Amino acid sequence: SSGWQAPGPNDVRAPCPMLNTLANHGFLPHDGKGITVNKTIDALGSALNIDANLSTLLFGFAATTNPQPNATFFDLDHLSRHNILEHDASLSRQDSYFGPADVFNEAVFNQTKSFWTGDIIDVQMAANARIVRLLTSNLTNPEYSLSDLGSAFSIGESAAYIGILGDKKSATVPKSWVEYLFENERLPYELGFKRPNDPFTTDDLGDLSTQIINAQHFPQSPGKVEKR
Ligand code: HEM
Ligand SMILES: *[C@@H]1O[C@H](CO)[C@@H](O)[C@H](O)[C@H]1NC(C)=O
Ligand SMILES: *[C@@H]1O[C@H](CO)[C@@H](O)[C@H](O)[C@H]1NC(C)=O
Ligand SMILES: [Mg+2]
Repeated sequence: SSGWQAPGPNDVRAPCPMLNTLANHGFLPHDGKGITVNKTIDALGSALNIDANLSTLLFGFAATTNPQPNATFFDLDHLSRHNILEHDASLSRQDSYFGPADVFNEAVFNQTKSFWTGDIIDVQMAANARIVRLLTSNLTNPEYSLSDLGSAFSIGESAAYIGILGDKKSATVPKSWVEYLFENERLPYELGFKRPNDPFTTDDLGDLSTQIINAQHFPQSPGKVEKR
């Protein structure tokens, strides 16, 4: 069990699979509480080689979720608060309207898996999966909404599971690694994952975000499908 411990009764968790994974490995506080900018830089750096500028940028948004105004920390359960960073049309979570939006949800992940159509997820598969969730949530959730910020996140999130868990150059990621991260909230070291030697930058996230958009082929955009 050396290196990873399931959360326990007093630990808090996020709607984010990576942050939950890093807390479980202890890159972050295992109780998912008291996460500061320096602890975010150090954990994302140590585990994943996220550069400081990106770590700092994500910290910024994370802080806005702490009920206390102008907070210097956040707990993982702050991220679950609906319509700040938590958005509808997640890949692994249900819309808050149906039930809790923070934990893994087999039904919703089943939909997303079905749009990952080979052993290797590429930008096209990633982009398709997100599209179907946006539309499926628009046509089933009467309170379906997605802020400019939420759209930006939703795109960023699909960009992240490729760029950060996979190879950003080729902009591909084995399906097995993504399924494992989502279903175990544990880095898939044993399936081949290795901390990349080259840092993952704000710019790397933007480039993949743009590749996700450019692989959306609507004849007519049905609502917020490209907003950043
Ligand atoms: C401080 C850093 C981070 C913050 C504050 C953060 C925050 C969030 C939040 C609030 C969500 C939930 C949105 C929703 O689906 O309703 C989320 C989802 C997600 N995050 Fe993160 N995250 C961080 C880092 C990362 C990293 C490093 C990765 C990937 C390697 C990542 C991958 C994802 C993915 C794939 C989702 C989508 C889950 C889903 O749609 O079911 N995040 N993150
Ligand atoms: C998800 O898919 C599996 C097939 O892998 C099925 O057994 C399970 O019941 C599905 N869950 C839902 C709620 O559709
Ligand atoms: C949901 O559906 C309608 C299309 O009927 C569209 O006007 C609206 O912009 C969509 N909402 C979002 C947030 O994408
Ligand atoms: Mg959600």
